[PDB]
Amino acid sequence: DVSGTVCLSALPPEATDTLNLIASDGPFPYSQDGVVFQNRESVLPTQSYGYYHEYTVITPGARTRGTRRIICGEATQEDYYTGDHYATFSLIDQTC
Ligand SMILES: Nc1nc2c(ncn2[C@@H]2O[C@H](CO)[C@@H](OP(=O)(O)O)[C@H]2O)c(=O)[nH]1
Repeated sequence: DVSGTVCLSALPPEATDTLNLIASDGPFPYSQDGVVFQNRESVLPTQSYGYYHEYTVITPGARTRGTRRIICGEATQEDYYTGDHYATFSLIDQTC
């Protein structure tokens, strides 16, 4: 299940960067950006395979891709943020 809606302005600024890359269709800093997210644990709504895709949210100072990600769904404005490597998700509201 989804934890709630969070305004874009309330998330780290790198979340804004990723959504900009997603709109311009990259390019992305990681070759893994844009792969399918399987939703294997059923935290998000059930959808066909390939409905969700994962993009990194850069963690300042990390050597690794860290724990932040943006999950997009195929619907208009459906984008979820996770800060704990897919444990919890919040829907992103780009209007605030
Ligand atoms: N927990 C979890 N990870 C998933 C699922 N689908 C893809 N992934 C993860 O998404 C990433 C891209 O496939 C990988 O982790 P990563 O973000 O640590 O590399 C892989 O583990 C899923 O349904 N659940």
